This record gives sequence, structure tokens and C-alpha cells, in this order.
Amino acid sequence: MQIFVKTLTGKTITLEVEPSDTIENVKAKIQDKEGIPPDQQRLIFAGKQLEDGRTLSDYNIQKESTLHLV
Ligand SMILES: [Zn+2]
Ligand SMILES: [Zn+2]
Repeated sequence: MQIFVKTLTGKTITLEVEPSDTIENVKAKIQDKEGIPPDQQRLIFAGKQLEDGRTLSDYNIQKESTLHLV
């Protein structure tokens, strides 16, 4: 699945992921993309605060879903 992550500046990061990727995995991908350390990252999808050890499917994140770094 393709997802979008919007940075604090509104920059778009396009990520290739799998339903079962954890939020931890996503944070490492964001690190590689923009150099933001994972401890510095806080993610939201549809107003839910996302936990590192849960998966994209766990939050009903889907193809073309947008996430926000907050
Ligand atoms: Zn895909
Ligand atoms: Zn993965």
C-alpha cells in the first residue's frame, strides 16, 4: 500500500508499506527520507494517536491514506 506522510511543514513523503508494518517501521522509513529521528516523531491518522508497536491495518490505514507528523 502507498501512504502519504505530511511533515510539520506540510511536505509530502510517499511511502511504500504493507498492511502489517508497525508504526515503528514507518517511523524508520520517515527517518531515512527526511532525517527526523524516530523519538522525534509523533504520528496521527484520522485524529488517532498512533502507537509504535501497532500496525497500519490495526488503525484501518489504507491505500492512499494520509498520516500527519504532529
Ligand atoms: Zn503497495
Ligand atoms: Zn515493511
